[PDB]
Amino acid sequence: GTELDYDTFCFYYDWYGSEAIDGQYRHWAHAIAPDPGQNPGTIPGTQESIASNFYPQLGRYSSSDPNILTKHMDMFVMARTGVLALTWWNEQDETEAKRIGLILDAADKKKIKVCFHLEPYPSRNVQNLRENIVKLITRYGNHPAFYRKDGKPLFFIYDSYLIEPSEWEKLLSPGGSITIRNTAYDALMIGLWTSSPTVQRPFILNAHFDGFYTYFAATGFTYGSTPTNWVSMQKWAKENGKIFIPSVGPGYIDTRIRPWNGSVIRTRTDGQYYDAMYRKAIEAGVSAISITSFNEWHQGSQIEPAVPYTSSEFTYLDYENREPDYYLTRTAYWVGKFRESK
Ligand SMILES: OC[C@H]1C[C@H](O)[C@@H](O)[C@@H](O[C@H]2O[C@H](CO)[C@@H](O)[C@H](O)[C@H]2O)[C@@H]1O
Repeated sequence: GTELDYDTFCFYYDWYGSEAIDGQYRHWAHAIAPDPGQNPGTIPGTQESIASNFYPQLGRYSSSDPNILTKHMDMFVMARTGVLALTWWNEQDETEAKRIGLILDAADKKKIKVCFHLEPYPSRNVQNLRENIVKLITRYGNHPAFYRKDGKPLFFIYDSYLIEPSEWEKLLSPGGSITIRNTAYDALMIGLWTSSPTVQRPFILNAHFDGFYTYFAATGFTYGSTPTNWVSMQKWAKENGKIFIPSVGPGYIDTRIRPWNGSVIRTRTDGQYYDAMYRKAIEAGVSAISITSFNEWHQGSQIEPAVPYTSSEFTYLDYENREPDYYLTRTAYWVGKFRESK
């Protein structure tokens, strides 16, 4: 009842900086998004004003601070989440390479695995995706923390709908012009199911994805993130040899950085929102679950410990009446219930 679950994937963000490591509070400082001649301004990432509606127990930390990473891996162990699904932006800079290596090293000390969450980086296309999959497997595939499921790496592909199925086929069909199938670089490729089945069923089949996930922590944001659709999505997945990895989260709020986005707020209700979403994933009969998120602090979906904080600039939300580690321990509860169902 305490072991890590390697079919549980927690979305992790490595984009935070601190003065101690980076010399700058990266991402804690963040531009405010205009509402789709506005000068919306910027959150400055001071102690008092950070780019989240909540406040981290660990403060304005650096994702490159090995001592922070240690603490994060201990949190993953508490939550029983065996796979860290690492955001990857193809930054092509030494700081990215350093951070990835540190995260792998810290993860391995606690038997945590790492897979990549391939983000919509500039000019992303199936050719540079192939080149990047090769790069990541070549660089990190022999690291002991690199995740494999039945011998294959696994990648989540955010906003996979931005690429046509005719392009995906070239990479993901066994006959595709630039296929990874049957190569040293074959992998489980998990696309993002967004909209209705009439659109998503043929997309997923014609793209040759191995599976699909839903990402959004806010129920009802998309068809795919509406949990009453999960039973039918799982039925279709099983019928079509696809792996469904629904995404569950504890809440959503991003109004510090998107003040116009209040309709997407989902209240945590002392854990009852998380409970409801996790229960629906397990009841759907799925073989794997993803958690949005460990630490997307901008979106207020994090399970990472948060503390009460009132500053001169903002009164932050917090977990009270729950303790700061409540979402870690509640995750461990649900991992157990999920394992009971496997
Ligand atoms: O990891 C996938 C996706 C998850 C959320 O929709 C965002 O984290 C998004 O990043 C965008 O929004 C961030 C703020 O919420 C912003 O900091 C990033 O620069 C954006 O790219 C992720 O792509």
